[PDB]
Amino acid sequence: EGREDPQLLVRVRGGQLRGIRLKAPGGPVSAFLGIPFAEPPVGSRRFMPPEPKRPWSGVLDATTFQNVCYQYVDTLYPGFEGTEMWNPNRELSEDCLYLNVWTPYPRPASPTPVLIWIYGGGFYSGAASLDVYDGRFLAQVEGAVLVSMNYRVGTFGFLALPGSREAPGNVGLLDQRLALQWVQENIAAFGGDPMSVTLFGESAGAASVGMHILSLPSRSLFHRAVLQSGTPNGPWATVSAGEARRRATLLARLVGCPNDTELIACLRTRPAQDLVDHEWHVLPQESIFRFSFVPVVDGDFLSDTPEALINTGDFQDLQVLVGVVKDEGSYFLVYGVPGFSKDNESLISRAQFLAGVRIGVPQASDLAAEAVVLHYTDWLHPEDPTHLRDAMSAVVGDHNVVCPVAQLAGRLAAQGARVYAYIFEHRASTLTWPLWMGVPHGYEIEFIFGLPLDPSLNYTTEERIFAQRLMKYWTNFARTGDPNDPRDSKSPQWPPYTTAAQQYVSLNLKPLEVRRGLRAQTCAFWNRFLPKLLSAT
Amino acid sequence: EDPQLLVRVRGGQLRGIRLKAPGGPVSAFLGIPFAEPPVGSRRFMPPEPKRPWSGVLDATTFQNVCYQYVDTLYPGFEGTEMWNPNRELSEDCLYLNVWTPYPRPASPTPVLIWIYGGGFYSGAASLDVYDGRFLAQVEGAVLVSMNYRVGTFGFLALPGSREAPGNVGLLDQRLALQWVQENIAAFGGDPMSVTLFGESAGAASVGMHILSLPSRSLFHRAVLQSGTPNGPWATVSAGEARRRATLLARLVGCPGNDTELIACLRTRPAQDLVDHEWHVLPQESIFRFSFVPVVDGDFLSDTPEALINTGDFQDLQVLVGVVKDEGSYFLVYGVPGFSKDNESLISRAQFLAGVRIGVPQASDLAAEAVVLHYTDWLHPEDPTHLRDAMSAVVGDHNVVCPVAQLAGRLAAQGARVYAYIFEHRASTLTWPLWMGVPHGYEIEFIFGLPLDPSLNYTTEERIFAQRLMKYWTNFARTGDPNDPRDSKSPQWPPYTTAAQQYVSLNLKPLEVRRGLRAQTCAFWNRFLPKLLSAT
Ligand SMILES: COCCOCCOCCOCCOCCOCCOCCO
Ligand SMILES: CCN(/C=C/CNC(=O)c1ccc(C)c([N+](=O)O)c1)CC
Ligand SMILES: CCN(/C=C/CNC(=O)c1ccc(C)c([N+](=O)O)c1)CC
Ligand SMILES: *[C@@H]1O[C@H](CO)[C@@H](O)[C@H](O)[C@H]1NC(C)=O
Ligand SMILES: *[C@@H]1O[C@H](CO)[C@@H](O)[C@H](O)[C@H]1NC(C)=O
Ligand SMILES: *[C@@H]1O[C@H](CO)[C@@H](O)[C@H](O)[C@H]1NC(C)=O
Ligand SMILES: *[C@@H]1O[C@H](CO)[C@@H](O)[C@H](O)[C@H]1NC(C)=O
Repeated sequence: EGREDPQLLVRVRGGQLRGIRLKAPGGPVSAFLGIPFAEPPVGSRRFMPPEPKRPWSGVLDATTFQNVCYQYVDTLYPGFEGTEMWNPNRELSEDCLYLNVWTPYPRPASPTPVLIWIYGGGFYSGAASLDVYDGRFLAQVEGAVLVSMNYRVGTFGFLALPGSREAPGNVGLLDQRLALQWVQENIAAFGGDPMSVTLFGESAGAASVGMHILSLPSRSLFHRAVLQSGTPNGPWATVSAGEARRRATLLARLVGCPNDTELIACLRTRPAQDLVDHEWHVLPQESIFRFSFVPVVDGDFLSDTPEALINTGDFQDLQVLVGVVKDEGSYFLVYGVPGFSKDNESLISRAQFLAGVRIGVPQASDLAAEAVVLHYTDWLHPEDPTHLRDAMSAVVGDHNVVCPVAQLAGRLAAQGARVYAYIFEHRASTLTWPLWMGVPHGYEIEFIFGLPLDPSLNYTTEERIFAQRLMKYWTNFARTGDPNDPRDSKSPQWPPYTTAAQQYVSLNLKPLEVRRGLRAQTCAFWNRFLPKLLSAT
Repeated sequence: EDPQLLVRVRGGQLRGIRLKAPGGPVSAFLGIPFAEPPVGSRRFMPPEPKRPWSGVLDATTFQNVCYQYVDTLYPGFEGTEMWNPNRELSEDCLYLNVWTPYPRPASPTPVLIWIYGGGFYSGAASLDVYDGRFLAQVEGAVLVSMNYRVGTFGFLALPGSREAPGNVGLLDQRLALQWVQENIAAFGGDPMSVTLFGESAGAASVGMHILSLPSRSLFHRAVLQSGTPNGPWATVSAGEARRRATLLARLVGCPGNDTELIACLRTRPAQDLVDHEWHVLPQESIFRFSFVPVVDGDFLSDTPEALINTGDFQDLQVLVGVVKDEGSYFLVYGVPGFSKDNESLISRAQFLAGVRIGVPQASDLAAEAVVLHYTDWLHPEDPTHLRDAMSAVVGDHNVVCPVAQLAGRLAAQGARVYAYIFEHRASTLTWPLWMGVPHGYEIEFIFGLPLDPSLNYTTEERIFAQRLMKYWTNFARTGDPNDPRDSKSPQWPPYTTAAQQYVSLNLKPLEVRRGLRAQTCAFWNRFLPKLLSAT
């Protein structure tokens, strides 16, 4: 060294790092990108829990994002911004267990609360290096230390032969836990406070945050949690051990690997792409919002089902922020329900609605399906194509996100937790999906991370002010367990969600509005009635 | 002797009586026999036409009430006593009443025929709230009402037997309808314009005449207030009617083929049968009645649901409707926690228990479905919400949703259908405020009782009653309740399956609404029948 920026050089447990000085709209931030936190889970380590990264020699260059975990790449609308913004933006590789750190420049004086991001992507996709997860704005404007990790997805992260030693399952969650242990040991070297760590994540990343809440070994690694449009409970975030075994065994057959040791050994000789090319083909029914390889209820990482664990756990110590976007379901309709396209209005027939309910609720018996169709039909206009389109969206969003979130918020609150709930209702002026899709799944993230502050990106001025308000809420929650500004009592206040009052806030361009009941009538259908109907039929 | 009060019908001569209505006199012919008294060997048998008589028969007073249970829940309280028999009880009760204008109509006049309710176990055409003088005087109508047998006497059935074939109380109604055909022209009535109207069990009876071909040639239009032939209480299967009759016979000590069983029942004094009438229901329930019309394959060739689903109604005009709180009345008669004397704020546990009583045929899963649909999950334990939800369950299950189903099926199969909800609560009502507008408390307005200054109704209620009398009689005259001379825009539109328009009847002008509890009635009419079948 000697000629380098002395404020970009840092030592962690594994050796010396060189970061890079990035420009944010209000000034510089420090980024340390591509820090390895595990041994590369390659070859004999495929499907195995991660091992801590062995120390390296010299100064590791941490100025660029590392490889994205090998994954399926979405090809539905090739070249369309609305899909490509989620696709891998670095080389696909099984050598992908790296994390990223953004801090103020120069690094902070006092120990600073840490935010750890866990990306979504249905547990089959995602990367911490995507533009919408850019930590520079929270670091610069709010002074936060922000960490994001890559974790294995798809078969590499979640293929399980439950009870085997060579594929115990949930190793993608163990990747996340190892990054959390890395933060505990090393974040102080960046000025981060290991005693104030807040997890946040969206969709499967939110479900992941919920699983760390529910898994004893993770609970000593963080203090507060944010779950955006996802829950560990609900119909897609976990599978039984029997179902995971069935899916792993079918996938093996499809790639030519007909005793668990021999089966897994043959799988480890298969090229990564061959596994990806058959991943989607093991689902038990025609479905949407269902993913082949997800966390497994193993009796280990998850000692029981999430529903059992949230129904009986002690959460006196927990502060959580949870919420949903306005149109959770619309995104999923164009990836499978006949009649839906991003390129037309998707006005569907009653027949297409019934067929779509079977795909969106693939576990429903005929009676359960008919119950869904009866609840969601508008009986003054039972065949109006616009209502049917919007009802199909609401079926998929309610069943997979809103009512699982309502259930989690209600159970956590009844069990001692401080819960804050929101609905996010603003549609980005820059959104490229059609207007009928409303505010789709995932389109609050760019506002939480403060992308509207980047002048290049063509957001409106009000969207810039809105983004800053949101970053305030999130970082205030990280700092204190309370999204409200300890000062500004003039601005309306965000009350806790309670079982008795069920209050939550609207997040849009106008000041906070408090509302009661998270789709309370409809979610009683999903959360109380439907399980008893399915058990009887 | 007043010649306006002397009439010759086919059976002989009648003397009526001149009555005072607020606007002038009316002619009343009360207590006209239309059948041989159904006594002794004729108990449980179809009625027979009245034999001719000599001289002038005195038709100046109401005749006996058909033998029936007398309600004793709140003795001496007007709200219950107003429905109790106001003449002596007798099985010799097959008489009818005719109100005409004074002087007798110069041209043939549309006829309204009232069929009273009372759950098929009670009722009488002599009740003060069925007083026909106001409709006759103000609207110039000819009004007819008949007594028909109720309880075991009208509906005890050993299906297939010769001595108790079932439905004889409905045959009583039909005989009176044919009497109107043969005789009403002598009073100035027009036998070619006959409108039936009735409430609760009487509306269900009107519906059953719609669905039985021999009655169709006896009337032209129909009004069904707060009751339907379809739905859970108005009929029983042949198998269940046989079970109840056999059980009642067991209870009164009658040991055996149908002939001997019915013979021993015929020896029992009337009160012996009434004493056990209420003891044969298969479950603890409300809004269920032991002896009601039976699907015999004769009067009712199939179930009302099958018949309204397949019938052709292209030349039928129907007016149907409900009151705002169909269910509240029934809660104080069985549901623990409910009383006319306190606000009946109930717990959640009492709500669950009430749903089993109010939907006595529901499985556990179906009862859970009802509870979860009617709970307000924003206030799941609020006593006021739970009370009002209990009322709504009973009213929707038994009246509102069956009415919506009938209106939609009739409209879809060519019928002209007009629909209403009645939302004015009488200023004179004696039931508590939490019961709202209870089952049966639109009748006094249709019949025009507010026009009597002595009953202390408000001036707005007099105006409102006149408006309703005009809807009903305009519908009787034309099949359309809209005034053919009122040219303002508060028009009552026909109910259709597409737009589902109905109107609210209250002190303010007609307002048009769409959808008669469409979402909730879809649960009752579409989902729950599939659920009870499956599990
Ligand atoms: C406007 O009132 C609607 C009150 O809905 C309560 C919803 O609770 C869920 C309880 O589950 C009941 C089971 O349902 C089966 C479906 O039947 C049709 C529902 O019919 C319309 C619902 O909108
Ligand atoms: C927000 C909606 N997303 C698209 C949803 C539809 N595609 C899938 O569900 C899917 C796709 C591919 C695989 C391998 C898979 N699997 O194995 O689970 C599941 C955005 C990219
Ligand atoms: C509008 C409600 N009415 C009262 C409802 C409760 N009583 C009954 O239902 C009842 C009462 C008696 C008998 C024989 C019977 N049966 O066997 O059919 C049913 C008016 C007072
Ligand atoms: C929209 O487009 C898709 C495919 O292009 C098609 O299947 C669907 O029927 C279309 N919908 C409408 C309403 O045109
Ligand atoms: C923003 O708008 C300008 C047009 O003035 C355009 O040239 C530029 O490419 C846009 N940038 C983005 C990110 O949309
Ligand atoms: C109303 O009174 C009845 C009898 O007096 C009683 O059984 C019932 O519990 C009371 N209801 C309430 C809500 O107190
Ligand atoms: C009407 O009110 C008066 C009291 O001013 C009373 O004397 C009379 O009996 C009341 N009539 C009825 C029918 O209640």
